[PDB]
Amino acid sequence: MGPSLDFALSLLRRNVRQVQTDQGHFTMLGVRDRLAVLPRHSQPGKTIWIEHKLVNILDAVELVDEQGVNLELTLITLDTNEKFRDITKFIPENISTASDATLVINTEHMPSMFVPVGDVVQYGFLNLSGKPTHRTMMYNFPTKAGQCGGVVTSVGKVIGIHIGGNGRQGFCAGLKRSYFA
Ligand SMILES: */C(=C/C(=O)OCC)[C@H](C[C@@H]1CCNC1=O)NC(=O)[C@@H](CC(=O)[C@@H](N)C(C)C)Cc1ccc(F)cc1
Repeated sequence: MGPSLDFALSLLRRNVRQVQTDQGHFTMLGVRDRLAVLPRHSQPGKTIWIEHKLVNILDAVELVDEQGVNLELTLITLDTNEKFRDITKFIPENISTASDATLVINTEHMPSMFVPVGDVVQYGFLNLSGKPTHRTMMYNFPTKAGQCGGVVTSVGKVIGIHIGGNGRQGFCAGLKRSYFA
């Protein structure tokens, strides 16, 4: 096995989970300890369904920038025994671009799905069905419903969470390491 494939599969096995909220199916990224991240629009309630079981959410922090503008991420703290393998060191200190990224999706409807979205570029501002949103990046791939939460990855780096699309292009909320400090 090559190393790119080994890293994505390991991500699926240890960190990228199938979840459902009352808003539908999403891909969740577990980052470290009991800390995971979802797209804010998933609106996790007091419990969330993770793979095969209902898991209690102890805390949910919706991330905004300094202008109070939406970043489209929610940090959730889970009531579980598991500590996620810590992948914080694979998350850049600042929102970074990449070449030939792969989007890793894991949902009940789209299990263990690899989507070659190509180069990921700085985009910045995105208007999400009436909600202004900062710190996004963009890939010219026609992503679809059911793919939100998907993890944007390239050469052993975890750089974003899939949040939206327009039929031609897709957009992620950029990851930075300090969110998970
Ligand atoms: C992922 C979430 C989803 O499936 O919604 C139903 C649960 C999608 C992915 C989009 C859909 C089409 N292509 C994609 O990659 N995210 C959304 O649908 C997102 C809104 C958009 O993408 C808009 N372009 C819209 C016109 C389809 C959801 C969203 C709504 C409101 C917000 F404040 C933030 C996000």
